[PDB]
Amino acid sequence: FNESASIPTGLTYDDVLIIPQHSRVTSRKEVNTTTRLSRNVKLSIPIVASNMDTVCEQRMAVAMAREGGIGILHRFCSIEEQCAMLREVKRAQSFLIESPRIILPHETAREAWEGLNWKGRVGGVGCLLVVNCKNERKLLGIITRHDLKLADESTTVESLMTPVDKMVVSTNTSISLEEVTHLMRKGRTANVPIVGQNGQLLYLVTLSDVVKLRKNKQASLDSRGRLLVGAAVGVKKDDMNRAIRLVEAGADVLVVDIAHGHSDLCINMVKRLKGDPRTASVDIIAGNIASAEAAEALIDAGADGLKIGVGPGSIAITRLVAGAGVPQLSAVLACTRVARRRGVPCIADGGLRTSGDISKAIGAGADTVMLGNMLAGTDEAPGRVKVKIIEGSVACKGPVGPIVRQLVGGLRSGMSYSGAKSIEEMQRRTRFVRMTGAGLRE
Amino acid sequence: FNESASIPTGLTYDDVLIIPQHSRVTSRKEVNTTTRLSRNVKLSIPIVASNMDTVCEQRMAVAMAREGGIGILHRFCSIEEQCAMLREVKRAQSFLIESPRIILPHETAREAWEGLNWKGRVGGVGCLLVVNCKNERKLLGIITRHDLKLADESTTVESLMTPVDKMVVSTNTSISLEEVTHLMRKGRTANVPIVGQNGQLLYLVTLSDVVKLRKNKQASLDSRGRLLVGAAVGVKKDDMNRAIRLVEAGADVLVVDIAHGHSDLCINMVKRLKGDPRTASVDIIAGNIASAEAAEALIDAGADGLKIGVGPGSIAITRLVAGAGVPQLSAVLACTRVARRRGVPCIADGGLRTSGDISKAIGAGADTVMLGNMLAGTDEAPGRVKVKIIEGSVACKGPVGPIVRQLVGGLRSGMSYSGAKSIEEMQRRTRFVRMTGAGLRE
Amino acid sequence: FNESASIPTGLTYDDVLIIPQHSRVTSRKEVNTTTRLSRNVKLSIPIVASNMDTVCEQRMAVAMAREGGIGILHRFCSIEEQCAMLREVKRAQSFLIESPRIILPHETAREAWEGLNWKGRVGGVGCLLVVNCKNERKLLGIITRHDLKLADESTTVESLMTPVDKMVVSTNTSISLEEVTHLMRKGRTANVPIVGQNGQLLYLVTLSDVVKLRKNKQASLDSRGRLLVGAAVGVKKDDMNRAIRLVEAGADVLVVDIAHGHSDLCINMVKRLKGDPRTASVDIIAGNIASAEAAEALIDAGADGLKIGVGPGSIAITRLVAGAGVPQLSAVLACTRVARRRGVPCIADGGLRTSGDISKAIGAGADTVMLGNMLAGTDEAPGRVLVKDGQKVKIIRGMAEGSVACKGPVGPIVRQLVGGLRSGMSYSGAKSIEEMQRRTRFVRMTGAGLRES
Amino acid sequence: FNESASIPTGLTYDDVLIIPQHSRVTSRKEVNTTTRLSRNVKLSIPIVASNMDTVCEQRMAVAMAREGGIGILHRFCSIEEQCAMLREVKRAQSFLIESPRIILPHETAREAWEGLNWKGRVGGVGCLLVVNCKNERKLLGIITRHDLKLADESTTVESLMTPVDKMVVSTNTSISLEEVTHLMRKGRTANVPIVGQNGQLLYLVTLSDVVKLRKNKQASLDSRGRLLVGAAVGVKKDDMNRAIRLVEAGADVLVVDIAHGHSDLCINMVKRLKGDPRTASVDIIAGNIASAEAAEALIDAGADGLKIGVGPGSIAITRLVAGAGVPQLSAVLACTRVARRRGVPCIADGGLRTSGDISKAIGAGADTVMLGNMLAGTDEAPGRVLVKDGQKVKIIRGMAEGSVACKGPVGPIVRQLVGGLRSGMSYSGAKSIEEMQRRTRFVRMTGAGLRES
Repeated sequence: FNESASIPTGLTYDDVLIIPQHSRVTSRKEVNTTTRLSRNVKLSIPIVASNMDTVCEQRMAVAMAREGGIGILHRFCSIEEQCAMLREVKRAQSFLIESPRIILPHETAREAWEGLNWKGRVGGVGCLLVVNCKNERKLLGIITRHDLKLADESTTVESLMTPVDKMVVSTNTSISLEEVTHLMRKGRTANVPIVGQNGQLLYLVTLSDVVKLRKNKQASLDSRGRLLVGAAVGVKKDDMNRAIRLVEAGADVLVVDIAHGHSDLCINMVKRLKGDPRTASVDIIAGNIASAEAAEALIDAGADGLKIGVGPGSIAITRLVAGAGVPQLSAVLACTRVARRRGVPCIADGGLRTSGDISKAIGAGADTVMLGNMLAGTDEAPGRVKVKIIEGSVACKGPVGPIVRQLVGGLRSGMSYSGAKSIEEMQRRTRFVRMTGAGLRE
Repeated sequence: FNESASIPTGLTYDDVLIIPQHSRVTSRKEVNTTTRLSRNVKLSIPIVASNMDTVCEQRMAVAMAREGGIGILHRFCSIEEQCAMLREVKRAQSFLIESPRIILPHETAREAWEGLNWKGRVGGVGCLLVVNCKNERKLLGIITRHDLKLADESTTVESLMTPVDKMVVSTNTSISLEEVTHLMRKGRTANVPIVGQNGQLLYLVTLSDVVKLRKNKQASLDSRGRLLVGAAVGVKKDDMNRAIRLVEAGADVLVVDIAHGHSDLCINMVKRLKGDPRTASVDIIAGNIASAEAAEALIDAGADGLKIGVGPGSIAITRLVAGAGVPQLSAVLACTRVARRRGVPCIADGGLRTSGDISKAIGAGADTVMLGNMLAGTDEAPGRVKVKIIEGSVACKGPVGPIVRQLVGGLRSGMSYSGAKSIEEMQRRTRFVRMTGAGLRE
Repeated sequence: FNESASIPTGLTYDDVLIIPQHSRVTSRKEVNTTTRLSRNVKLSIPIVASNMDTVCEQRMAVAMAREGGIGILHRFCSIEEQCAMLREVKRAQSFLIESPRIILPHETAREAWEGLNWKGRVGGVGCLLVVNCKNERKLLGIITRHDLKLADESTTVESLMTPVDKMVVSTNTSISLEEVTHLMRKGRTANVPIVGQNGQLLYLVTLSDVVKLRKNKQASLDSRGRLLVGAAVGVKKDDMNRAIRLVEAGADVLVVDIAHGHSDLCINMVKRLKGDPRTASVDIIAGNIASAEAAEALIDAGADGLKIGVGPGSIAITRLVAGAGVPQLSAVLACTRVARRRGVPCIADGGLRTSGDISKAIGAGADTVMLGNMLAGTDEAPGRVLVKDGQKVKIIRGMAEGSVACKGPVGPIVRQLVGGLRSGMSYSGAKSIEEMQRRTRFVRMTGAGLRES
Repeated sequence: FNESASIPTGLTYDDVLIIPQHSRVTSRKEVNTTTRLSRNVKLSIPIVASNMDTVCEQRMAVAMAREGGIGILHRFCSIEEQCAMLREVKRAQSFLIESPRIILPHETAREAWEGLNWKGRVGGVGCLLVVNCKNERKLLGIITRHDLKLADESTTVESLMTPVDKMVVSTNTSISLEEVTHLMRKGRTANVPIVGQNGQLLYLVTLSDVVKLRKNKQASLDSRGRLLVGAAVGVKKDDMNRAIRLVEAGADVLVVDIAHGHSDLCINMVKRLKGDPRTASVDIIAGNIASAEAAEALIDAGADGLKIGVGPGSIAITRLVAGAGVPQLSAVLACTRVARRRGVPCIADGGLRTSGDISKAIGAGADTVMLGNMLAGTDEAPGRVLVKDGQKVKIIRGMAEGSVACKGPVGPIVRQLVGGLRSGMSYSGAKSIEEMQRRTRFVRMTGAGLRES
């Protein structure tokens, strides 16, 4: 039986462990996790939310950008709708509020407390702006939840409100975040409305937003201050149309995502996207591939990022229907040896379950990971809501935020076992060891 | 422990995956799946229905021939009965209908609707031929289901019927399919009865059959236009008698099927079958074998097709009772290296569960696959009927048709991962990679 | 402990069986099941589709009236929604199809299979009328699934169609069912389009609709030949609005439906509706009640039918939350004694689980039964069909959300229940619904005797 | 077999339903539920927190009196423990906070988030008063969670605080709720500290406490504005000690609580307490009973309320160990006939599982119901909360140990039960608790009829 032993043994994440190396690290938080998503796109955490229609739309995209990562919006929708999602991601970081909740001076405390829990936002609005007329919108005062805790249901909103003269107002529609933070701190207030010279209520700035924006400090932003976001396209005819309309809406990178990335359809597409001037303005990521040969071919075809993995995913029907694939650790080992030498970063899409699995991916040479099942069912994932249902039905996992922080925590910890202080070090310094059948079960 | 490491490691389908290779394919349907069942028997799809008494009798045999494959009728029955099955398979493609459902002009609409759902065919008959007398059978008219939807239960069939003069009739018992299709199209009708010069109702041709015959266009046919079909025989004394009576009935190939194909009983039999002139008119397939040595021996013994697999089947009691066998991927790898060089095609009988498993078999060198559990319980498999019971009891799987189409779809897709555009390419171009324990469980 | 000995014992359907009596019935369908829903509404079968939002909307009320009973549209919905529902019902016996599936001469046989199987109706359409322009709409021909069975996907429609000169046509937008039946026979065709003096496509009449209206000969109809359907209101100031518009929508009866009908709220609602001309034109059914006294009270208020049952509803939660009710069989025995002496029909609402339960309800005095649980989850019941684990279910979003198991179509179910009931009448020696009411005799079971069934 | 035919049949809550009667009620909250716990104690809602060690201690008795009923502190504890509990209850309506969370000018914003979220109370505190020394305690300012939202962890408190000259202050340690309400309005602040003539921090009053006392307008109060709470004793020589100290602790009623109250032990206990001035100053509730005779016996002994139920308690094991009891509904029907003819209220203790059960109990004659099982495992019930398998439970160590399933907060539960009961009153045609008692009519169910609910 000769032919039956030429066949190499491929390894997946669960086949190996990170051998512990000497660590000079002397600080729980001194490891740096900055990486590169593609050739000209750095990320502060190396986590990418997957372009699966059960994972990443606007909410997911915004959340991960803010945690310092990024999501790639799926393509299983219209072109218009995909850019609809995209255009919303770019507005997400605005601390200005058009159309804030208004109220008239002669309504009662019962109505004030009605409008404070309007079905518009979760938790309600934090205040109401007291205006003279719902079409004029001249600022007369402000009313918070506090101002109503001691008044009768049928009491004049005009009496409880803080009057506009006693308010901190601003007439500068292009006001900084630094300056509005100053006005909030200087006036011991949490609401700075923005008024025209006339007196009109143009915008509202509230301290919730100012706090949430000073918080997410590792956030991955573009040049114009908006949140980074990627979009996924196919290889068909109408897919070049989709790719133009997506860079219009504001895509920062485009990901071409076919099942078999080592194809002519993909190579041709990458060459196309990097060729036309309407789309070469953003980095072009290609996948999925699993061989070293595939890697050279796609970098050659002009690609700025590779996505690694032909069939290892939570929904890799590929191996049951086609019987194709590569165990994902080998696929990363083989594909990063090529793409590293050509300065091309790689996403390790597929097959990740633990944070420890993420250290394994990075140490095998990956620059980022694409997360699948691990994010489906989180608040910001799509699907009605304890369980979430989009067809599909996954249990609720909570907010994406603290799930990715513990995830980065694990990698940070995994890096320390490799004695690495940076993502590049993690890639170069990690040495693996295989386990057997009985080896995983402990 | 020296002797305990000379022993080679054998691989089964679930041990390996198809590594993805560059695919120049630029069309979802451009891969060709034609193959060869034996030396002088081509098939359009490489799927063979197994000679198990729970899988392939006349219904199964006809279905798979029509999908462009073939079944091999089992031998666990009489000789007469086996050719009974066979003689029926060869009549299956006739678009002529002897003894069509007749009715007399003076019966009522209630009786007309009775005879339309006679317990003879599923869904009923599509029409009734109105004749003057049940022994004479002179054509007076035709009555469809439509003609009765507006008539009272006790109404004259003679009034509702379309009269024979207003019908499209033909007097040509040897009429083409092309010509009868023309008469149906030219007369906007779906029934063309065939009458003697006298006036008698000899045959009926109906559009259901004409449609179903223009549909199954990849159908595997013999020279005389009948559907291909194979038969299985043993190696005993009465088995040579069975083999003569089977080529009489119309067998296109004979399969000798012993548990241990690498025997003298089999070699002797193959030599016998290829020797006698009553049986050398059809190709002779031999099995089952699992070693390269076995392959040479049986081609030498005059065989035109090899069946690969000593004990990997869904009911391979072989390994528990005798402890013999070979992991089926190695068995195919080793046995096709020999039989390819001698232009002899191989069936990869045993152990297939997914379509992906089928790509694996083809890529390991097989020319066709023999399907077992995957077809038991389909409509056209034997056994009363939700579950089917023949003793045995399997759940109902539906119609064989759409199960084999998705199956060929998977192989077609599996081929694309190998970068193959034809069965030969799939065999030559596929390169495998092994998975470990943890490697299959993702 | 005497205070506890003067509490009477109420009985429910599982406490009794019908004592068999001498049956002079031979022909198992010389048994009449017609009855009255209210004073001025007769039904062919005594089944009613309960006004629950998991049971009766457009499609259930249609099915139920075609089978010979009636459905009561629920009110857990806006007024506009309840009247829209009622309006769909009131036009489902029309055999004139407005705007039927068109197609133009130069499209392909591929473009035609696409048009025929598109789910315009549940299943699809059976022909496409061939016009020259989707606006002018002059009729040139007709194409049916059969014209396509022998052409490549690339063949034009003009190629395979039957031209208009060889179809049967009419210009009488007011054509009688007879008349069109006639043209379909005489011309041996299944489609008669109705065209304008010009030649434009105005309407299409298909054989299938003609064959429906010729079948369901038991269908519950109003004077204009439309399906009977009721609608439900409550007892708030706005339910008067709701009623008014439901009548203008064409409701045939209103059912005032509160969980405690023996109340001034309920009475005053019934008196309102009777005293307004915009609603007094239709029968007023009031409930729910469960004493003789309540019956007498709502009949005095004006009610044209009573709905019986405080408590026994399947997904009724009255018993647990409030601890109030009356076992249903006792309830029906008490109220209908009152209601028969004044000519007011009763609906026995709640707790029915088998046709034998329906037998017991009618035997105990009732004219009609309301079925919620037994009908929910059918084809024609509301809620979307979704597959899980090789089994089908229905999901009904927004309620008074949950998943009931798919029961198939309601027509066969309703026809067994009527058969079951006809069978039970034969045990009572009853050739009519009224006979069932007067003749039935009950015997009580202990818990043991229930296990024996 | 005659000896077995003269045994009467007692009924329990599942044997009956309330027969609906004519309801003249329109406004679903023109239904009064106030009632009497004993001769000289009225409650707004007829619910009582049973004196079981898995149900009523400090936090349950507070919640129950704020909701408008009362809790009975259990005695499975030392005397000191029972009086400590009662004392915590008697001071939970005080809006003066003694020793509130301090902090000194030179600490960090990190040192302040630490102080605000520390679980002084369940949730934390809302401000930290800024004093210069943890001993002298002169007030300099106030810091709230909002003052911190825009400063690095390393910023001083003096930096972000509001200085005392810009706060609203008072020096009246006797300030009225009105007065402080007034300063909170007029100064648009949520905190009014009370300081000394010097400037030391004496007390702090927060808006939240002011908003509580302005809400719970139904709270059960004593003459000094404190929550009503009862406490339980037994019938041993030392229970006299226990009672004496429980009264000096401020108990509002005592509940003598043995499993067989129709006994000289029980009677003699009731007579004792009435004849000692150190305890006769509060109402004496005696139980448990279950016959008319026992009622008459304890009323004669002096009892100001009776507790009904020998047996039906959830974790009562009387029936199995002793084989004694009376079905609860029969028990209540028997005793309250006696008790109404003498002006003594009754508590129906034991066996309640739904609001409809509460409806049946009041309808059968009772003035108040005791709930053990239904309240155990709530937020305010005793026992520690621990998580297992994605579900929360409570563990109550040392008993009369086990794990009950977390039910949430008791206020919503108590408010449904009252709603449920109000609903049941509407079936009885009852606009008051007494009306419920006089008007309710029962009907019996067989086992079958119970399944139908």
